[PDB]
Amino acid sequence: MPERLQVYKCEVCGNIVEVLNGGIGELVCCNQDMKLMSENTVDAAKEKHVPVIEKIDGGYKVKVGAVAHPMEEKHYIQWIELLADDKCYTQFLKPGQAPEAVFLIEAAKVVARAYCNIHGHWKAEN
Amino acid sequence: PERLQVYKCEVCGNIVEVLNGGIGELVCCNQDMKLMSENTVDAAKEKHVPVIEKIDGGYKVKVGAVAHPMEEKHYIQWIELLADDKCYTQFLKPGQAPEAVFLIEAAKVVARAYCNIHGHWKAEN
Ligand SMILES: [Ca+2]
Ligand SMILES: [Fe+2]
Ligand SMILES: [Fe+2]
Ligand SMILES: [Fe+3]
Ligand SMILES: [Fe+3]
Repeated sequence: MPERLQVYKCEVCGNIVEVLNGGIGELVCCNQDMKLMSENTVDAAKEKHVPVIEKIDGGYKVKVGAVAHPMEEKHYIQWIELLADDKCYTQFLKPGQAPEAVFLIEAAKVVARAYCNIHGHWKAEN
Repeated sequence: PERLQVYKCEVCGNIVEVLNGGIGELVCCNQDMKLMSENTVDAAKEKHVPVIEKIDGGYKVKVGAVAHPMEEKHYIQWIELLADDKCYTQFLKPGQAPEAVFLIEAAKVVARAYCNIHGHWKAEN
C-alpha cells in the first residue's frame, strides 16, 4: 500500500513515480508490481551516493556525495530532493552538470534524497 | 507518461507524480490510472486557478483569486511551483490558508494546485 513520498519504479519500462496521495491499491506497470525504491539499500559506494547536507545563508546546499558522483550519460544523479515539514523540493539534473543542488528554505530539520539511475535511491538528514 | 504528469487511481485514490517517463501505462486496481490534466474539470476558476504574486526572492501562490475552501473533505492538497528544472511542492492540510511561498530565482514559473474534489489546476506568469 503506497504512502506519500515513496518512490516506485517499473523495472521493465523505467517509469519512476513519487506518491502524492496514498491508498490501498498496489502500483502496477508493464504487468508487474512497481518496485519500491527504498533508500540506502543498494550495495554501492556510500561516499558517492549518500547526500551531504551543508547549511548555507537562507537554506541548504546538497551534494552527492562526499565524493562527487559521476554525471555521465549512462550514469548520473537524476535529481536531488529536500524534504522539510510539509515541503518537498526537487531539483532535476542532467549529465554534464555538477551533482549538487541549492535550496532556499526555512527549516531547521531536513532530509535530503538523491537518485542514481544505476544505484538507486539514497538519503541523509541533518 | 512524462515527467511532471500527475496520475490518479479513481478506485482507491492513489495519486502519483512522474519523476522519470517511460512507455508503460501506470495501472492501479486493475485499470489505467487517470492522467489529471490541468484546468479540465468543470469548477469555479476564481477558486482553483493559482494566482502568482512576485515577491523579493521568489513567489507567493494563492488558490485562487477567491480563497479556496480548506475543509476536511474539500481542500487544496498541495501547491507546486515549476521553474526551469525545479519542482517545489508545498503540501497543505485542512484549516491552513490555501497559499504557499517559494524562494527561488526564476523569471518564468508555472504554479499548480490540486483540489481533492476538483482536480489539477495551473497558471503561469
Ligand atoms: Ca515532487
Ligand atoms: Fe551511481
Ligand atoms: Fe475545489
Ligand atoms: Fe488503486
Ligand atoms: Fe512499465
